Amino acid sequence: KCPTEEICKDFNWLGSSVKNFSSDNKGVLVPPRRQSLCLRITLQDFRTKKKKEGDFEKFIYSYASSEARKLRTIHNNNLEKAHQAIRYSFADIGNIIRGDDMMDTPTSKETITYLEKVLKIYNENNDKPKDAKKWWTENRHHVWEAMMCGYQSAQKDNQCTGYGNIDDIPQFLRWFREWGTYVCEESEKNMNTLKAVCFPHENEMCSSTLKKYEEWYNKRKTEWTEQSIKYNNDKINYTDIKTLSPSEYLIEKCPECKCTKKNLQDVFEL
Ligand SMILES: [Cl-]
Ligand SMILES: [Cl-]
Repeated sequence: KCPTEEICKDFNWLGSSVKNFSSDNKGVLVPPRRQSLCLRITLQDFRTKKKKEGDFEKFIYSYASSEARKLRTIHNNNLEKAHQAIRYSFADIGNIIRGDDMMDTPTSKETITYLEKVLKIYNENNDKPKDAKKWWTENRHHVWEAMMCGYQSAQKDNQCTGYGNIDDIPQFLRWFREWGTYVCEESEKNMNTLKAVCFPHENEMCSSTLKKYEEWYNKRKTEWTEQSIKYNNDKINYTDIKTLSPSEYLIEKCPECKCTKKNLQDVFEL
């Protein structure tokens, strides 16, 4: 159930631009949604928001709220896809605030330093958080509330949801799943279009369609290859996915995905 009005009144797939993209984060691709995430804290924002207690936090909540409003605007006729994008952005905001977001950008680098300086000036003696990880733990509920408020303002939706444990899932795994939610859907649809055209002049239709299908396949196959590198490199440290292939991970462990052996494994894993 959505936050009250009281609470609410107070508020493509890019291979480059990743920290350590040739090393630890080799193979990581940035979701378009992440590339576009609405959140930026400049020196000037810090300078002015720090003058009133709660204002720096409020500025962050406003960004989270606006990100969610934007996402619902984009996914206006699909509540599920809207809510999942919101969860993903929520989680990324979490990594940004905690200073371990993978994007190589100023906001990803500077947000934590700005936040923690504001926490130092106000929370030196009152037992409130002095570091960003503790802050996230105590305030993520507020962040989500702002997103739910923001989500509601798009089209007066009265249907909110929780975020489960999305912020506790390693960022690269979330981004891979998100890629999964787009591609397995494309894969299902493109298979059906192919079958309907080629196996229901209709010959020029089939060749044309088969051409476009191969192109879609090449693009995703390249992306599939890169992310598999990162997944296979990193799965060792997670006891509960270490024996899974990247196919099996998306098929079995991604409830938002709708990936199957037919639309994923047989298509990209040869
Ligand atoms: Cl197609
Ligand atoms: Cl995990």
